[PDB]
Amino acid sequence: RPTFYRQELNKTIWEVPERYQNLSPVGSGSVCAAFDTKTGHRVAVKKLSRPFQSIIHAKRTYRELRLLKHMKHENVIGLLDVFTPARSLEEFNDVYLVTHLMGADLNNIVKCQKLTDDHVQFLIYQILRGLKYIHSADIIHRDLKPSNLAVNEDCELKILDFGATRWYRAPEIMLNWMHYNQTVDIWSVGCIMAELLTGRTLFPGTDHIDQLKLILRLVGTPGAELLKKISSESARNYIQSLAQMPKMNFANVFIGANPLAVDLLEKMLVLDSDKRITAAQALAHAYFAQYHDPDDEPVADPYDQSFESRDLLIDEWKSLTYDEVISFVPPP
Ligand SMILES: CC(C)(C)c1cc(NC(=O)Nc2ccc3ccccc3c2)n(CC(=O)N2CCS(=O)(=O)CC2)n1
Ligand SMILES: CCCCCCCCO[C@@H]1O[C@H](CO)[C@@H](O)[C@H](O)[C@H]1O
Repeated sequence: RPTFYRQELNKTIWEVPERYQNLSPVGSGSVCAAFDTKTGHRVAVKKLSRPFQSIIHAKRTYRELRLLKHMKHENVIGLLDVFTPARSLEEFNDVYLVTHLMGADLNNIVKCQKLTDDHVQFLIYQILRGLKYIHSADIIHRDLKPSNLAVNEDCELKILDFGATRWYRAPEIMLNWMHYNQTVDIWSVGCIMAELLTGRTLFPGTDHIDQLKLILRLVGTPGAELLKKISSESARNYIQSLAQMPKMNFANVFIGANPLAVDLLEKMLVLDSDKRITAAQALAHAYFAQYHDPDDEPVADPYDQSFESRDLLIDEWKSLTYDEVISFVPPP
């Protein structure tokens, strides 16, 4: 067991192994940049806020640790370390997670640099590659957006979740549909890719209802085949309130873009989630010919999510969380 030290940062206490130096705030968990002396690389340290305050917080904490411990892929956040100051389960109250520091998020990149068609292919490729992995663990991101995409100076990318979001959100989540297939994240990729292509937000909605009106203007009112799958008597009427919008031709909308990019966008921004391209299918799309490698798009180990159906006591979640801190094995 390491020796820890205490530092006060923006009224927050931080007790970290000495391994980690130069803690320096990044925003409010709360997150600090730090320098890892055992590697001479810079890292990001997240202190979980109030990990065990309620049963629900406790199950969230356990959910995060289990997920981050499972994710082992180049385009997805991974765990370099997980620690606690506690010497014992009785003392256990704080969890810290450690991962690679990345320099910038995709928003930053898009704002001060017009990307070439090659850049869009590499960036979107990598998002689909991490997504193929995450989806293969039967996980749904649900909040994919540029601020959740960490990008290095070689334009290499990792998917994570820091925790308007509405701009990249599938229309079924904003109509609280409740089922949700993994292609809600594919919706998000089409929004992001459209924005990499034009330099502009595709659906900059003012609020919830503006968001939907903007979506329907591009992709049109639900066609007969979609209207047929909507079980909810209520929803059906609410939809057939909205103005009878035609689907726009995307070739006309993204005027000077690679015709392969347009075609992929048509296959991502489909109202019907059953008709949306999957991440694995998209990786086979001709727009990615220069990057696609079917022997290097790995899938995840089976992921035991049986905890999700469990309603347990705070201290049981806490004990489970503590077990997982103990059993952690850092990467090579
Ligand atoms: C694999 C994917 C889907 C992409 C992923 C990664 C993360 N979470 C994450 O990225 N944690 C972070 C973020 C910044 C960090 C910065 C420094 C160090 C560690 C850091 C850990 N989530 C969300 C999550 O864990 N829960 C579970 C808990 S919840 O409250 O249910 C919300 C979703 N999903
Ligand atoms: C007016 C706004 C129309 C929103 C249409 C969103 C329909 C998305 O697609 C629907 O996704 C569900 C998964 O959650 C599936 O159960 C349905 O089979 C599928 O058609």
